[PDB]
Amino acid sequence: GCCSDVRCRYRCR
Repeated sequence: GCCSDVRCRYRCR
């Protein structure tokens, strides 16, 4: 649940 904030792209992978 990281890309859901448009700020966590790195860990999003």
